[PDB]
Amino acid sequence: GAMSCVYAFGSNGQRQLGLGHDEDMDTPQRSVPGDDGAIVRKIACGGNHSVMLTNDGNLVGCGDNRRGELDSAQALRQVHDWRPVEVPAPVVDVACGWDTTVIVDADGRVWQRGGGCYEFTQQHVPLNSNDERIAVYGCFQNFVVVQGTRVYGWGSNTKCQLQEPKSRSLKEPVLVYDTGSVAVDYVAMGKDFMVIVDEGGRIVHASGRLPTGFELKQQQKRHNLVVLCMWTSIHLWNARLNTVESFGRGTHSQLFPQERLDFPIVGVATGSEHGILTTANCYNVYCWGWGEHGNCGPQKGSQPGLQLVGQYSGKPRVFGGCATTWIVL
Repeated sequence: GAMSCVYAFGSNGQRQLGLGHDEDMDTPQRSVPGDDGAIVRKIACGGNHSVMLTNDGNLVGCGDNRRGELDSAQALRQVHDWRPVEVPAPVVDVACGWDTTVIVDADGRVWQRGGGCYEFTQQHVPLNSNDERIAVYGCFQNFVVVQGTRVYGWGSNTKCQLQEPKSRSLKEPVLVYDTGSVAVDYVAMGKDFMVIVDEGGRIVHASGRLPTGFELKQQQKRHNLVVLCMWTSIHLWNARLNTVESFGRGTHSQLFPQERLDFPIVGVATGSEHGILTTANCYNVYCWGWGEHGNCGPQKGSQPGLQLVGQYSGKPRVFGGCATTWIVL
């Protein structure tokens, strides 16, 4: 047994917190998927909907359904509580856009629903390894599928983030970057930018519309970095200096407090426009950035600094979303 203990707070206009009600929360609220809960592997957050992947490959979701984010029904404008999302095969990875949801099954296939599509339509990405590791990432209007060394993606190419030539929209996924005798760890994505990070902890490739201050040239010499991106900012977890280097036009305190920290950082996570910090003491969880919907805590004035939102006995897994915050024990 041993189910996951999920806490959720922040934007709740479409009941995307899975609490049943539509009230914006400033304090962590216990979110339980159906009866007797479930074991959570990862939480993918959309614009106004939430998706939760279990260890057995099943999906559960709640939130806006006016664009076909969750259920296959034009009449169903909103999913009230945690309801099972139909999948063609056991899901091993999940991601979400503004009004879309993509998955990766055990067979390796990529399926996408939302944005007008109420059925999981298969996305054809070019590959020939089939049995390495197919991970998927997404943000706003862009998705990225990563397998070993290859990195593919589709969606909006307005700020020239998907391909070298400028464009408008790409439906069929293309190769955005290729290594190189080194596997790609993850891909930190922004609203209109992208950062590719390898397993060595180095920055290998970036995309169009990079935030001010962030220069690709002087950052590719760095070793052992954890890259996290919001919509208009890039954040670097510096374990040696015990801080978070922030770059970008941060009007709503998106910039991590330059003031020296107190406790060692054991986790950093970002949402659409807010950051979530986890330090070790007991484990404390902090939040900074654009927290109007209470996604940063009781203080919804979006003031700079770090405010405590919870203290836990064990190390929590943290997921960020569009003005939402997820804490999993």
